[PDB]
Amino acid sequence: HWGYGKHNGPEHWHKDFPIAKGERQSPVDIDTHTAKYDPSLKPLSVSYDQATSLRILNNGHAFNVEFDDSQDKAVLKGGPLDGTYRLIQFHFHWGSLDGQGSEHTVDKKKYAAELHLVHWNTKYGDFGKAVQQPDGLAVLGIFLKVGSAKPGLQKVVDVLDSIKTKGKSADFTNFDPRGLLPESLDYWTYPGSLTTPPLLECVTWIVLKEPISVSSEQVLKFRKLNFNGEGEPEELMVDNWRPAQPLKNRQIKASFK
Ligand SMILES: Clc1ccc(Cc2nnn[n-]2)cc1
Ligand SMILES: [Zn+2]
Repeated sequence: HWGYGKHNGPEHWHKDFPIAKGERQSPVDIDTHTAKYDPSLKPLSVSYDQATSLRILNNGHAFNVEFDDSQDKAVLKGGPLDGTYRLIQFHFHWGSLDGQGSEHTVDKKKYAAELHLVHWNTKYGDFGKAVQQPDGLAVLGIFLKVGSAKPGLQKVVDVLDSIKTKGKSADFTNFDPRGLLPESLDYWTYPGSLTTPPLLECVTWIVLKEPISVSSEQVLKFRKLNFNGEGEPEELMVDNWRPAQPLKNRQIKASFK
C-alpha cells in the first residue's frame, strides 16, 4: 500500500523497505560542476530498431509501456555498461505542475517529468534475477521540459484515457521508443537504486543531459490519470516522483567535457 501521499509516501517507505536509507539510493541531485568527465566511458549504444512494444498499463504508480524482452530486440550497451541490457519497459514520473516531476534533479533544477527506459542485464537471464544484482538493471533517464510538442510521445498521450485507472491496460504494439530520445546521447552515470519500493540497489543510472521538449498539453494528459482503480474516488496521478536522496560515497561521472 505504498504510494506518494502524505501518509504512504516516500518519507514512510523506510518502514517497510529499510534499504530506503541505504548507501546507493536514487534519485540524486546531479551537481554538474562536481560530476567528473570520465575519458574511459565507452560510447553509449542504444539499439532499439528491433523493439517490439506490446501493451500499456496503468499499475497505480505510473503508466508502463511494456516490450517483448524474450530476445535481444531492443538493447542498451556500452557507456558504463558491461554486456548487454535488454529493454523491458518504460514509464514516466511527473508533477502536478510544470516546475516539478522529475526524480533526478540537475543542480537542483526539477524538470516537469522524467522518462525511465528500464533494461536488465541479460547475463542474469531474467528480470527478477537481475534486480538481485548490483549491476542488474540499467535505467536510461531522460528529462522532460515543457515547450514544443514531442511528436513521438503523442501516441502515448493519445491512448491514456483508455487506461485512466489502476489495472487498466491497452494494446500498444508498433510503438517506436526512438522517438522519445533527444538528439544527444551525452549522459551522467552513477550507481543507484530503484526509485520505488522495493528500492533495490541494482541500477546503473544513465541520465541524459539533453532534455526532450514536450508540450503543456502533452504533460497535462499525464496528470488526468488516476492512482485509484475504477469506481473509486479520484486521486489524480500526479507527483509520482521520489525526491533526491543523499549521494553518500558515490561519484557521478559525465560522458562529455
Ligand atoms: Cl520494471 C520497473 C522498474 C523500475 C520502476 C520504478 C523505478 N525505479 N527506478 N526508476 N523507476 C518501475 C518499473
Ligand atoms: Zn522510474
